[PDB]
Amino acid sequence: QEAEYTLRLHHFFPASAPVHQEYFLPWKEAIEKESDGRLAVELYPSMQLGGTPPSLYDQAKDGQVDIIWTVLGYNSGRFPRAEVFDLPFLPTSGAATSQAAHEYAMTHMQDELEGVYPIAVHTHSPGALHTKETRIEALEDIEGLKMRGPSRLVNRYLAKLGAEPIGMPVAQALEALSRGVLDGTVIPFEAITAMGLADITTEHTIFSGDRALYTTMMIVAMDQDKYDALPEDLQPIIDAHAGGREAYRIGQIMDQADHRQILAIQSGEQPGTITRLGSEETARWQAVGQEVVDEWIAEAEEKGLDGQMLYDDATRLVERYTRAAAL
Ligand SMILES: [Mg+2]
Repeated sequence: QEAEYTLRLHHFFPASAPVHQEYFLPWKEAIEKESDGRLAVELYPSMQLGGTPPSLYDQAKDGQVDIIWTVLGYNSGRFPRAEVFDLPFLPTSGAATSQAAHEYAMTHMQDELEGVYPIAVHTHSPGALHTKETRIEALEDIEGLKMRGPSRLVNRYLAKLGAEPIGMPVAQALEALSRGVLDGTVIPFEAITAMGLADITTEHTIFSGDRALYTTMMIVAMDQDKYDALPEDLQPIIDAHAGGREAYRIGQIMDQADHRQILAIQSGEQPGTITRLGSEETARWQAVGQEVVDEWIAEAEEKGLDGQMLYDDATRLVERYTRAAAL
């Protein structure tokens, strides 16, 4: 059939992005086929419909476009309950942490996400430590390093570890590293390569055990008004391709992409070194992490949020979905 509704999906990443190739393309297919063509989905990567990434959330909410994919934290401070997912050593895999974020958001973020229909609230694959020169084999080795963290809480963690955290827009990264304003940065492996950093930051440190350094919360968000305008027999087609199992899948795609990057470095296909810290060393980093958690909880309480309850629920959910997947 001819399209009754055309859903324009807008995001910042290139069409070659794993999520675009492996999630949005099949999402588009399923929506179109299951609606018998009544729903068309048009994909616009690389900000091809205009603006910059901090404007995406409002582009969907305001109905300029129908669906967006974005980082909540691009509007820093806008989603204060979501920030719990930025804490050090909270996440496990992108897949399981994603499923946990979705459920957390459905429980706690109904007002924070008012006006969007959440196709998937998820996280990216957990990040790692990337430096030009310093092989980080112990906590002591990060002391004094100029490191760009990708969130407030990761920068706070960096400062507790004794690094000097430096805030700047993401586009300034490659160049601040090359200019020597920065020693390194904290981001996933897929982001290192896509940013043109794979030959600049050739030392990479990851950790032992069933928790990883950090992630942040992302969303595939539809204008609630557009969802509400769809007929009763088409809304369920969207519902069938929305929710926590979609979030899991997005996270898993991002996990697979980061794993391929690690394999490439380990094989020699890409240059550099991957250092994994042992268990006991990793515990020292987690102990510092716990200080950031405790500070976040206190600050949240001071502002009227039940921070302890939220942290406890985020961590409960991460454990739930990690265990379910391991089985
Ligand atoms: Mg709206």
